[PDB]
Amino acid sequence: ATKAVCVLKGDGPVQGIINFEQKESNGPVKVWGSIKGLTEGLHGFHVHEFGDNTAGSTSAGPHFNPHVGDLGNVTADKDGVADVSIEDSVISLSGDHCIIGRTLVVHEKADDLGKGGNSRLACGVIGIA
Amino acid sequence: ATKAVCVLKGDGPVQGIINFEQKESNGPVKVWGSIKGLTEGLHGFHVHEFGDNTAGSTSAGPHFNPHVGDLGNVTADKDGVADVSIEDSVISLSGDHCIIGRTLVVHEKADDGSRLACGVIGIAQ
Repeated sequence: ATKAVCVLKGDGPVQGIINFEQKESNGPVKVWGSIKGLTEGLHGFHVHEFGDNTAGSTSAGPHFNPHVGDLGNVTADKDGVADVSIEDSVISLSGDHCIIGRTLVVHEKADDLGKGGNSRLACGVIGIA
Repeated sequence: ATKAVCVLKGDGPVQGIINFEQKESNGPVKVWGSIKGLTEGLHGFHVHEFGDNTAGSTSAGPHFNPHVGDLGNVTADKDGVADVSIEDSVISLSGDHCIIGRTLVVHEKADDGSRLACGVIGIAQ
């Protein structure tokens, strides 16, 4: 049973802790936790290719994609709090789609997931728990 | 798989960026960079087991050791800056001794105490 964690931090007040759990390699990964500092509403949620935070989230590179790193959206409540509880079957804590050592980021805007009719607030490197 | 980077940050003034490169699987890992904010002298330099920074360096766990994570000491000069240039053949960016996703920490006292700064080691390439 592999487990991962990510502390999200930015220049603003955005911050959170995200947990990852995968009990079977090639099984689904459960991701859960909370993020604070958000404007209420839908915020894009992505794993980026590089665990490079030398320039904050700016150095994280592209959406991870061996998108595979597309985890959808999170939703902030009126205290700007977002409870995250996701189960993703595309990402992984091992092998080919492993996300350990990569960057997690919550985006300013919602991710319309390509179905829209046509700044990165915080980030952290995904580490072993 | 072949390069890693780690931003070291703590509560105090210690901060740095550290690089890792391994172009051959299971080959020696080259580690280099600088750290500033240190008292002049010898400071312990280790990889700790968890990439868990939920409590700063406090949640980082024990020295990584399935020590494998011991990288020796860095040495701060009179301006409190330590230039690092190390070659370690025990750590790796893959396999059993993979340090990617784990925590790098520089310690208060020398390694013949309090963790001054830490960071999660991430993929740079």
